[PDB]
Amino acid sequence: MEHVAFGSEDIENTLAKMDDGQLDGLAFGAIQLDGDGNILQYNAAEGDITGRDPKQVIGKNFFKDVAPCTDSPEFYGKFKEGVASGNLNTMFEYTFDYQMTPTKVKVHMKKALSGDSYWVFVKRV
Repeated sequence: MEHVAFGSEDIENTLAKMDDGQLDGLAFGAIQLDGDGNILQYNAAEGDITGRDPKQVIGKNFFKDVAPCTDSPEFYGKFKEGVASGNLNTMFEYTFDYQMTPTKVKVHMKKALSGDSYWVFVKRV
């Protein structure tokens, strides 16, 4: 398993090295999104939490298509503010409940070291 702690001060740095295969080895959920909210990466652990099939959601829009319960000021609101701003680093609790058993999680969003992309990291609380 890949040894990275949820909420770590340098997380963008550590995941920078990591291929889709290395992302699957994390203890928590990880999704890589572009600036428009399209899914670029989606790990096994996020899969175990939500029930989505990872390979199948890559290419879809997280806010419109996959996860419309996050299309809210308290989630997407903050995302788009971070993208406009070019800086983003926030952690909050949320409940995921679209076509699934409602599941409370801790959500951490952060700008990646790349370019114009963004991470969403998820764990159970």
